[PDB]
Amino acid sequence: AGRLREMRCELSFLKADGSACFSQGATCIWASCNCIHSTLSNAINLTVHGIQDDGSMGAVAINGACFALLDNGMPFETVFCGVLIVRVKDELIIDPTAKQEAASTGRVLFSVDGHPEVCAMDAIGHWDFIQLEAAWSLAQPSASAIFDFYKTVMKRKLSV
Amino acid sequence: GRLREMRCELSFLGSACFSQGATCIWASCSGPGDDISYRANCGKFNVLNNIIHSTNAINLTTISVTVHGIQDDGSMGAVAINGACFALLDNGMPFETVFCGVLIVRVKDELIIDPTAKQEAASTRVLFSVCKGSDGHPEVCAMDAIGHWDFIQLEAAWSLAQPSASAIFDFYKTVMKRKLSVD
Repeated sequence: AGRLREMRCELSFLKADGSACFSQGATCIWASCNCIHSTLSNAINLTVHGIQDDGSMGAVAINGACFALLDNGMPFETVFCGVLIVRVKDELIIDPTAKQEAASTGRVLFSVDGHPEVCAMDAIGHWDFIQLEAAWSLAQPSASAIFDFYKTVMKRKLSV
Repeated sequence: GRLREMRCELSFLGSACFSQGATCIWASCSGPGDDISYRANCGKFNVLNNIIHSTNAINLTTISVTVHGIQDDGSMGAVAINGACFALLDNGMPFETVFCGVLIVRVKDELIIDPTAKQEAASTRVLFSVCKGSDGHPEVCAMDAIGHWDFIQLEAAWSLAQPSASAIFDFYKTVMKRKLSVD
């Protein structure tokens, strides 16, 4: 099976409360609070930019939304990943790149009780259900990995 | 539960305005072309994603698709796309890349397909969107599952979304045959 895109993220240095820069996976974008059902998860309660794209449509444009507010008085109970997995040809590659257009179908990005499992998702392509299940597993595990980074990025900012 | 009455005219002015029994929309479009977001209103991220259900073959582009529905008896997604298929049917993009789609939702145990204002509310929500294609089949083109299902509550969702879908397709034929005679 494929794997996670390499992850990294610088934090704010601006003068809003929600702030950061999700510079990860060759697709470094910054957010704060073109180069929502996904964005909302758990209230209470209840604004992002992409500097460059060569990979994850949502994974980056979604994770970047969490950091900012996680580092913003808002608790960590409401965390979300949320990985995207593009099913290509046979088997499954994890995360995208320029190897994304050949996604065929492809394009299942679960916007993933904040311990393991799913909260939401989306599928796009002329494909059966036998496949989506292969994404019920392996996907959220990689998802677990990023929640750990989460903690770790937010393991340096609280104590610097 | 299941599908419902269907009110679809083309005399609105190309113009169409679908209406699944309790729900209803009033759409529009363009051929050549050269807040609460979209799809739609009642009485910073993405692009109101559902527009992807709209997008062998393209055009078939500077194409408009002003759609609205004051009679939003829940099921806004399904109707907002069902009628979005007739709007340009006046322009007459032949049976090929038309579409539905049905938004069956999960309620406690077992299933109810085409909900209500009250039913669709206390739901705890898939939105099967799909286009026939090569042969009779629908060939699922999209879904927007939310909550907790996976296979068990989806393997039996592709099912209903099938018969009640091949059925609705026919109504499109029933509407084409309508004015393919009167004019």
